[PDB]
Amino acid sequence: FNSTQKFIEDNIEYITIIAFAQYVQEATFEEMEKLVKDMVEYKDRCMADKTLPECSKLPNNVLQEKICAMEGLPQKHNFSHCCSKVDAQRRLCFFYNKKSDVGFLPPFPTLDESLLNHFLYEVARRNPFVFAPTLLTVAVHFEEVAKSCCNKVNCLQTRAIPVTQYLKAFSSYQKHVCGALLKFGTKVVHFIYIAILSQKFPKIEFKELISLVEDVSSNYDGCCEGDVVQCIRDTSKVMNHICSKQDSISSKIKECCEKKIPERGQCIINSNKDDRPKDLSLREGKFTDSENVCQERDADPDTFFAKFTFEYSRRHPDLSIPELLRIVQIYKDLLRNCCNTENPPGCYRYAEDKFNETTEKSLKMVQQECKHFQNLGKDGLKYHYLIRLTKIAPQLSTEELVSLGEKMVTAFTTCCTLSEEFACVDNLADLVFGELCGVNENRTINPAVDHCCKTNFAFRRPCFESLKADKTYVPPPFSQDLFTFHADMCQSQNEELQRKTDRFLVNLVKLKHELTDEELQSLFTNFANVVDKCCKAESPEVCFNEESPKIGNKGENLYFQ
Ligand SMILES: *[C@@H]1O[C@H](CO)[C@@H](O[C@@H]2O[C@H](CO)[C@@H](O[C@@H]3O[C@H](CO)[C@@H](O)[C@H](O)[C@@H]3O)[C@H](O)[C@H]2NC(C)=O)[C@H](O)[C@H]1NC(C)=O
Ligand SMILES: *[C@@H]1O[C@H](CO)[C@@H](O[C@@H]2O[C@H](CO)[C@@H](O)[C@H](O)[C@H]2NC(C)=O)[C@H](O)[C@H]1NC(C)=O
Ligand SMILES: [Cl-]
Ligand SMILES: [Cl-]
Repeated sequence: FNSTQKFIEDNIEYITIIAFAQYVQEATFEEMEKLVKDMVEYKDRCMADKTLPECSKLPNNVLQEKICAMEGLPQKHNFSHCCSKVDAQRRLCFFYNKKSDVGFLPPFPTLDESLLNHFLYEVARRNPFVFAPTLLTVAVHFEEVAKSCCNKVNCLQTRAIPVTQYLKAFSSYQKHVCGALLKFGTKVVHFIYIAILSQKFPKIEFKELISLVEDVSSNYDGCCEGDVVQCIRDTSKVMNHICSKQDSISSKIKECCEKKIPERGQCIINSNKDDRPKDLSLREGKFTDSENVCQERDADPDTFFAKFTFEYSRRHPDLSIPELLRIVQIYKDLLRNCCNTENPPGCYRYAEDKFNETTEKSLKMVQQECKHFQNLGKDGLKYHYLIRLTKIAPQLSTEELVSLGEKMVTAFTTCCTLSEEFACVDNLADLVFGELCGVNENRTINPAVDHCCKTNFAFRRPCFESLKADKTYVPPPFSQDLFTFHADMCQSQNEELQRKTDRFLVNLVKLKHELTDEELQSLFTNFANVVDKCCKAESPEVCFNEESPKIGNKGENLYFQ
């Protein structure tokens, strides 16, 4: 508690900036400095004589009251609805005020302890759900990278790509878990963390595991709401707990546990899975071999299924978290049928065959996907996913479809060569569909997608992969200029030329949504061939208009279907 209390008081400036910038993404840096002043005053007035009326209140309620008391702010950035509520309803309104879609903001500025203040402000408002320990550790990595630049501005933009990659990996997992908490409730977060921690810390004992999962679950309730102070406290408490029982949890965290807040926690999260105990059997037979499974379930169902997840997950370090959860659900459903029959021990005896069956099906699928990646390359496989994604979710904006497609192919670029490609691919690919379904909102894309988002956490990815083209789709008009090529397209440009190509393909699939995937891929390759040839020509402009495939159908020139 007391080291954590010191850390919070010493970093109150950074923490205040994170909270306000995440909650009110439109607020300016000058307004951040206003709230920093008022929060530093609050800190001092509490240290000097704690016994005050305002010192008793929770730090998120205090922060939100002072945001709500700023002259004109609620109405200026459209959050007066939240200030007109109080307490839990206000806190909930502020959580709902966050926008994952940060297109409305400009590009990220070029920096040349105000540097950290500015970095934190600019990162936090663009990543409104990322937890504070992650963000404060990202900034410490930015200070080191900044300082290793003696064109020192362009030195900083390069070299920050690994820092940015560290941020997005963490926030992608945090958003997936928070999204799951909103849509499915705390029970599912518990089962996610039973699987994760059991897999990562296989020598841990069940009772200590369940204790640790309760701590992590409470950490997520605070962090997902956006309560930065509580998130720092609850995260420290998780890491204190792990480091105090270190030799009974993991032999891989020695160096981590010697570090300070908040690097300690990030090291632990990043650490490798601990090795399986020598004496750990290949299978725990009591879930299938015993004749008393149904009564053990009936004595305490949630604890019984938690124990199953623990015992299965620590023995299967090569399954993804979604695959473990699918296995839990299959075991649960098998016992729901079996335990009301005349001979329950009979049908549940071979549950491991159902488990092996689904695992084999999933592994085959990933093998096939990685073979397509090897055959086609990154871009080739990206175009296949852009077509499929646009077919099933054509109501999404083209920018979002392109982002989702880029994230989907990066799962394969990261995972396919590695040992244990199956776990890596399936874990990363699950995050992509998580992004699709929303963090702090229930999104309305189309009925079939909405059904996959909301019905079942563990079976979400395979639900989506079984969807056919959205036959409900009525496209808006598209202007001809979306499909025209300009002379600027003919140079060795950055990956904003790749984003232009991706946008073209997505818009094309929207326009021509009734064509087959093969016909769309053929039409797209026709356009690419024409750009390859016309970019070698003198005057590419005229070449494109006299060699491009027709997309319209005569008497229809500015606006297509
Ligand atoms: C379900 O699938 C699993 C694996 O996907 C099957 O596990 C295999 O079971 C056999 C015998 O039960 C294991 O044999 C052992 O192999 C090790 C090799 O290091 C050897 O040292 C031991 O003495 C022993 O012979 C085998 O390891 C294991 N396979 C794997 C990959 O772990 C299991 O048979 C399937 N269960 C059902 C009910 O279908
Ligand atoms: C988004 O969907 C979730 C999932 O149904 C909603 O959560 C439910 O909220 C009601 C009361 O409003 C509770 O009775 C349920 O227990 C909640 N379910 C779960 C699983 O937590 C949530 O209200 C929706 N949010 C919005 C803004 O529409
Ligand atoms: Cl975020
Ligand atoms: Cl920590």
